[PDB]
Amino acid sequence: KVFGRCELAAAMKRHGLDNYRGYSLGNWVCAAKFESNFNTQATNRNTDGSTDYGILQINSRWWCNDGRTPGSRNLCNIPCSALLSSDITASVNCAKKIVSDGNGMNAWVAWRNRCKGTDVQAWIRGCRL
Ligand SMILES: [Cl-]
Ligand SMILES: [Cl-]
Repeated sequence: KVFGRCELAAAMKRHGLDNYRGYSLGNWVCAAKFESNFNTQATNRNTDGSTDYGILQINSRWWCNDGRTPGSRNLCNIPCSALLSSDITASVNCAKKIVSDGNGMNAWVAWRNRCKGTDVQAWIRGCRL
C-alpha cells in the first residue's frame, strides 16, 4: 500500500507514535517519506547482506528474521515479511522498540540526514488529526 501523507499521519497517531519517546508525529511521517516514499512494500538490500523492510525500512541484521541474514538477531520477534503489510501495526510496534534502544531516531539514516533539525511539523500541516 502507498499511503497518503495525512492518511499515514492518522494511522501513526492511532498507533501511539505522536510524541513517543518525545518525537512528535511529524518526525515519524518525515522518516517514512524518505525511507520508503510511504510504500509499505519497500525493500532495499544493504552491503552487509541484510535487507531493510517496509514503510520504516527496518533492518534484518537486528530486528526481524528473513531467513537469509546469517548470525542476525530478530529483536522484534517477527518475520521481516510482516513489515510489508498494508496494516502498519507490526512496523509501528517494532519501531517503538528501536527508538527506545539508545540512539533514538538516529537509528534511521534518512531521519538523521533529512528530517532532524528541520521544520517537521510541515509534514502534518493540513491534516485532520
Ligand atoms: Cl510534528
Ligand atoms: Cl531520544
